[PDB]
Amino acid sequence: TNLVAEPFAKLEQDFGGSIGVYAMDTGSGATVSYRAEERFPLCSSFKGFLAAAVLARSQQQAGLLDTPIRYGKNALVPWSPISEKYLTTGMTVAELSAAAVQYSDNAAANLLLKELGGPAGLTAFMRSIGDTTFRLDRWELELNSAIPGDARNTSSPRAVTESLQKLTLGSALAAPQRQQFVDWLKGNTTGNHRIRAAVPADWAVGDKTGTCGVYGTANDYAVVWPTGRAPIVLAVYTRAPNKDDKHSEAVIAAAARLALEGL
Ligand SMILES: *C(=O)N1C[C@H](NOS(=O)(=O)O)CC[C@H]1C(N)=O
Repeated sequence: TNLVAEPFAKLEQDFGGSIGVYAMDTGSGATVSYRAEERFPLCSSFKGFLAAAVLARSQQQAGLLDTPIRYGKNALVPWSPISEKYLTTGMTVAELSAAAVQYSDNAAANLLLKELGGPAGLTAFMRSIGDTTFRLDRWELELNSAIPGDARNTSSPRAVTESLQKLTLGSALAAPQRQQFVDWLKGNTTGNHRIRAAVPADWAVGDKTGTCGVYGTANDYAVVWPTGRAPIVLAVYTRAPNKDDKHSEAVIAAAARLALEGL
């Protein structure tokens, strides 16, 4: 049997769907794993990796992050609260990246995808850092459909955590770019009820959320710095069988608590 898994199984049964969890202590190598290699929809959570892919490009393209993008109304899509405010002035690539990560701005994400050569360009970046699981093939809003058994626009909790560790703590980005990615994640505004609700208040957190909403689908991944300790990387993804099944931020927080307790 798996006694470590039993509280996760009870949580997902009460939720009425499936929860996927992977957590690793980067100091000790201790892990907590529940459905860690199953696929779950990415939803908005792809935007963290998008920002990292833009930072990687910015190492070789002088002034890329400083470049003003002067987009029109045709670039705007629902839930673009930051992009709606700069139609006459524009935003720099850095500002679009911050908006995509910290407000989950959809127009900003589509403008940055265009920079990379679309969803195929982001998937190619993820392959370049050793992630064979990540798949993205749609723009906002089509990537959010989250239909059960559709492997498009999915990854696994384990592959998300492994890629997050490479980009935030490892050598996949040069140090100035690694630091910018960490700072964007630390400044996220959309995750206060998810992994952040599970961590002691004094611990530093960087995270990116995803909320397809349909089929009980939502997620969060984070780098967590416990006071005086090596960082923890973790991912919590959910899905459910019925289209009208509601996501739960409380279930994500609860799964994150069990992960931290299990390390
Ligand atoms: C991301 O999944 N989305 C963007 C936005 N919410 O941001 S969140 O992911 O940080 O919660 C609206 C929901 C969703 C979308 N349909 O694009």
